[PDB]
Amino acid sequence: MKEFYLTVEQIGDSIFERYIDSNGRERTREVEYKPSLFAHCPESQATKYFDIYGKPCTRKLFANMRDASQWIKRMEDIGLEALGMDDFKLAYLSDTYNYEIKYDHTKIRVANFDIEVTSPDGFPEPSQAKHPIDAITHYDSIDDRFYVFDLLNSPYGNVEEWSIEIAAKLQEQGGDEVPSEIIDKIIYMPFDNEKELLMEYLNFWQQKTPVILTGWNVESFAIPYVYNRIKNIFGESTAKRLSPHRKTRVKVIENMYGSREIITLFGISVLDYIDLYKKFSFTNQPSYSLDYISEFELNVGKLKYDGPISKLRESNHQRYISYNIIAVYRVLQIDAKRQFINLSLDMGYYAKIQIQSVFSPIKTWDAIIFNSLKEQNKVIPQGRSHPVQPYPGAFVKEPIPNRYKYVMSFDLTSLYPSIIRQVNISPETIAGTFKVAPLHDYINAVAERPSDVYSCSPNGMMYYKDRDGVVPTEITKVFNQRKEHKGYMLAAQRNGEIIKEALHNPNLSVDEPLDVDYRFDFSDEIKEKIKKLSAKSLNEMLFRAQRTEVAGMTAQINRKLLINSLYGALGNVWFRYYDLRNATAITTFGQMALQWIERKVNEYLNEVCGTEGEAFVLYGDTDSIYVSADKIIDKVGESKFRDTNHWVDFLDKFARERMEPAIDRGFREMCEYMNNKQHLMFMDREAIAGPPLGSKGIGGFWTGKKRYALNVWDMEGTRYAEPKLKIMGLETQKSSTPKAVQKALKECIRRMLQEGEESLQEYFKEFEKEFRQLNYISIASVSSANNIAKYDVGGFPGPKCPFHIRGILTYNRAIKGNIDAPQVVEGEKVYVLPLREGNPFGDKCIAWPSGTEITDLIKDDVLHWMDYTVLLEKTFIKPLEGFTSAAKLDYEKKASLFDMFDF
DNA sequence: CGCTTATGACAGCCGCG
DNA sequence: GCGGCTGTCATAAG
Ligand SMILES: O=[N+]([O-])c1ccc2c(ccn2[C@H]2C[C@H](O)[C@@H](COP(=O)(O)OP(=O)(O)OP(=O)(O)O)O2)c1
Ligand SMILES: [Mg+2]
Repeated sequence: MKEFYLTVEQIGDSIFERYIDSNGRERTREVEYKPSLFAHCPESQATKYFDIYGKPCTRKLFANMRDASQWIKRMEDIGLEALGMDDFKLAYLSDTYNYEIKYDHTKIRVANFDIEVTSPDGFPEPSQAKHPIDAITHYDSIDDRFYVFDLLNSPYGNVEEWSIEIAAKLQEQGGDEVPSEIIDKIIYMPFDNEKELLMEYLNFWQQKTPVILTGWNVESFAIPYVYNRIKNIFGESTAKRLSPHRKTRVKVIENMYGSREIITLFGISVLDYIDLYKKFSFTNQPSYSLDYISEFELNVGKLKYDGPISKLRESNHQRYISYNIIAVYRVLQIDAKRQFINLSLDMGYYAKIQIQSVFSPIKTWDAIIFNSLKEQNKVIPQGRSHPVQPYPGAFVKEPIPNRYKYVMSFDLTSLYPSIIRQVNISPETIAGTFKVAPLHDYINAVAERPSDVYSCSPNGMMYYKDRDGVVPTEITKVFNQRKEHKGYMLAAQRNGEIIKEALHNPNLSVDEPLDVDYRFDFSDEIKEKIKKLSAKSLNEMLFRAQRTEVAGMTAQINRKLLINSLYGALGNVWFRYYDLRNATAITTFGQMALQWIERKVNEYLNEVCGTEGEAFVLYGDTDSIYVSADKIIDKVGESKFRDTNHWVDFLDKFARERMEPAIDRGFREMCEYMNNKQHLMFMDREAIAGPPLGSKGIGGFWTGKKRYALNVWDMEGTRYAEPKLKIMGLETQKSSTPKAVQKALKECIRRMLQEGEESLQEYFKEFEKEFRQLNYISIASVSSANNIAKYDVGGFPGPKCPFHIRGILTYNRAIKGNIDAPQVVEGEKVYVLPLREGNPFGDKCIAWPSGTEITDLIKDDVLHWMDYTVLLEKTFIKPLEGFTSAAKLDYEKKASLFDMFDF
């Protein structure tokens, strides 16, 4: 196999690398790296090296990296450009591995761990680490074993060993329900003193040193605490044994209240799963506790225990240890579904960066671009400093608030990257400028053609057509990858819908799930072989089909992020290729393209229809058009379709067979007009929306910008057995809405779109008749706790103090004194509830840490003073009234004046 | 060491016989 | 003591 790296670091004058060798063994190196930077030199000098603008450079070899950095600052102390790759880690990798990296994951040691700390006086701060570590579970990627480190004796009590035979039993038999799949993979190790325990962990750590270190919340807790606990007991020197090269950096990002520690272990790449999730899940959550994410992702109930967590070790040591084991396991199960560690590995090696740099789009692209240039012997510019400056972005159409019965939508495929490609926008391909007309002229085809020789954006920039730019080229690679994985995702989605209507009646039979790849459309044979399978066999395939969709979704949506992030970096001041002439060339172009095709669509439909001046496009956001399909149905008359599924097929045909050909013509005209390299504006048909036939439902509605709802029958080719609701921007999609109100409002919209006026009023009445009965958590709002300190003012609301922050302050007053009570942490999410006049807390609202239940200290008082009437009014009634007004419905029953002749 | 556009819940202030 | 507006903040749609 080819050689590949693990972790690279720079410690002084040397580079420390871990890597896999010729055969597959892990090694280490200390390379006194001699780097090469560049300087501009006279044209008269013959050379091999040129920068991106063509101007000639001379290479400078350095004795060491320390002299190399000295030279750079000396070059700016004088005012001359210091060219080349200033991050020597990246250059060193580029030198050593001057080829495309293939890697074997079975060789990479990925470690998942979690620790436990008993603490009778509140949450144990990693800074101090004053309380003892009584348990650690440590999963090893290569051994495939769960290493358990128990502690039997502690100043907070002494306990007998943990039983593997009891942990395996169901919780209904008084066991723990540690899953069977791992019962044979646990390695148990009891310890009689903490020193003995921690001492063993490090020797263990030494023989099995993690390359990739993951786990739940390990950056903020586990790592700092095992580092600091060891520090307090064995001294700072012994702690450094956590780092393969014995170097660690400590970062005290101390809050306005308490301390906060971030340790950096050199030679290890830490990827906290909480961070991976936040970056790659594309889901804003009300809580980020492991129990919450597990329930959400896996449908597995919480790890139940009696009494306070602090005394769980004392009360029930068996459960304690078992729950530590399961906690590590859940992260593994989530990852098995989300593929975030795999995703991180692909990107990190593709760009030749430190794996933990996957979180930075600026770094990832800087490297990709850097390497791409290096192979053509090109020299990269110096990273200048720039002042932060707002610049114009996309165009969003102002829609007339209303209902819309039949709607059809179209969306441009990676609009911003395609603009980059079409127009050939790159730092070194800048040709010149032209004098700009008002954008409407360009939209209306009125303005004079900008150039007949270069590639033009309506912001006044010109580009060469003759060559290829690094940006357009490198962006096309990741885009093609994204296009691939989107095809599988859409396939398994289409596949799933075939399995989903196939359990409208499964055969009573005993068989086995078919052996197929869900990444592809089922062939006519297997399509026919499906409905011949059983419920138990279909529920298995359905689940697998969705597993592959989930995994394909991950792969696609994140490649889409990275390519949109290249445009983003162009508009970021720390990016080497920061250039607002390029950033605005993109957005201005998009503003034009969207409005151009709006005009053009309104034309082809006026003609095809017969009428004149009709606005068919009701809405648009950035690169999307929403088309009023009503008048196109009128031509065929309302009643001429046997069932719902007929007007969907018809419209899908009218779109693909008629509209898209018209669109494709409309854009190449724009292409000619802007004289671009290659026509790359393709509109993919998205949604088909409307009510069921013979139903009083309304189909869809808009309330404003970014806020609308639609009843969708086909999304991007995928035909649904059951119609799904496309809901955007409304409260049902916000993580700040209470969970019960999310569901209730989703039901109101479904009854509005699919069934009609009457159906709505029925659900409204019953819900508010039952609202008082719901679990308080399910009807609490959610907000994030930012800048608590700013409005603190002795524990009372200061000037301009936000509502949720107010709730936080009133919470802190009530719990003051009792140090065991859960503290509210800066930056984290909180539950918020309104309070009734003259309550014991002496303020109008309370807030506590989210994902949790409130402490028995105040729990009953607050539950007892909850303001159900305000809660229902603001979280539920106002939003509904919002939807209703736009839909022009009632949800109630107004002054009938029929009231008199009732009965 | 590292994107803009937009809505809504609130605070605060202002006019209002 | 309520609506209109501006600004801060949380959070969505791209
Ligand atoms: O820096 N960012 O993080 C960033 C920058 C720009 C971004 C986005 C998210 C969207 N855009 C811009 C650039 C996109 O091309 C355009 C429209 O987005 P979209 O949701 O329609 O998806 P596309 O990127 O067009 O691709 P798709 O339509 O095939 O999904 O809106 C994110
Ligand atoms: Mg798009």
